[PDB]
Amino acid sequence: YMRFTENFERAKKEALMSLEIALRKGEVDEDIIPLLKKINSIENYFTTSSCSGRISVMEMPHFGDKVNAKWLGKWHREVSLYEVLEAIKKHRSGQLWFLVRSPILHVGAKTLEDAVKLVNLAVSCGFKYSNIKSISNKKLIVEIRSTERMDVLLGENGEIFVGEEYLNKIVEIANDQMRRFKEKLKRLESKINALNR
Amino acid sequence: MRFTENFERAKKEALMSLEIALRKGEVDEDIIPLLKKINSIENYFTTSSCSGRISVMEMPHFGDKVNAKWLGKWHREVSLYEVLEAIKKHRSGQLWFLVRSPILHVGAKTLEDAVKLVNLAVSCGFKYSNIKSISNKKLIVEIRSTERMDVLLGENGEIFVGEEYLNKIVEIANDQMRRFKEKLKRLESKINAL
Repeated sequence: YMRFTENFERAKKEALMSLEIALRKGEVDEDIIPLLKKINSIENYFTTSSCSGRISVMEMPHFGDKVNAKWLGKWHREVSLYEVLEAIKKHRSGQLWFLVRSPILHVGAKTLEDAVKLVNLAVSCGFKYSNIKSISNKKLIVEIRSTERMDVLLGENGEIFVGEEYLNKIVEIANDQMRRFKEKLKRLESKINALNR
Repeated sequence: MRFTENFERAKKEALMSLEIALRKGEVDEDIIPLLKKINSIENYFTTSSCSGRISVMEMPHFGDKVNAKWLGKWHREVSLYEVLEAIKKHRSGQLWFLVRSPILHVGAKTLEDAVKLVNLAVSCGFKYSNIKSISNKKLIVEIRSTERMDVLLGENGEIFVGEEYLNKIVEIANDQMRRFKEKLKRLESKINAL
């Protein structure tokens, strides 16, 4: 027996209300709202801030409003070439990166047993980077994440090293990854029901 | 419990493998002292690990590990010369320049030891550290950093990147590799008994 188990009841209550506020404010990635509700509908789990896949364009270390990272564009869906080019034109200082980030789910678990089952289920659904992120006397957080990450260096200090055709290939590749996130995210949602009891 | 009761023997099996791997020169001599240091702590033991790597490889498609092939692979800062030489071997498929962070796998006696190592690794700069798995035989902690890079260099024999661009890619890649070696040393020095 352990403290996070003792505190699970209180933790889920807090986490749920926190989620209701987020839903009421339309600040929860739409693609995962059902999935999140299904997970919370299971007795031994609850969700904390999560998010769906996303493509982005950002410069770092930015040189402006005293902020290390500045995002020139953010998309939670497949992107079109000209949208990305428009973001890129805004580049001024630091290194310019085109990123692809996998969807990420944080799930509180009632016991170690619950945590391990969620992890194996997540892995078998294609999310190979799922694991147990942290254990305190308050909660046990499980992290569900996939592997199709991308970190493309496209320029530095205002100078764009690539042209339109090259960037075109990159975009295609990023979309291929996004579509894969969605499918792995569909498999996970269909198998999540069995996890109940 | 299960892994706790089995810890004593699981460490022995691990030390044997580590021992073999060392005489066969399979472990990155980069992190050998760090591995020995971790194993010197009673409640921990190491399993397959790497000190981070820079790679020039070709694959049919991005993320295709089953068919990816190395033209150049290094676990230390590289020179533009080396990278160019690996590039010149490109024939087919897509050519990718990659940077991946170190990955350490460490077994732990109790859940409590795992959390301490996870928290220690995180303060040392390994943000993606976590408990990879808990089973009957062992509890594995994964220490890893967030930094990486993926750059398409060319395809089917045609090279896309110019010299200025390659110049930067290498410079940036070396900055990340330097950070990996620094974080690993930081972690190594933080490994105190209690």
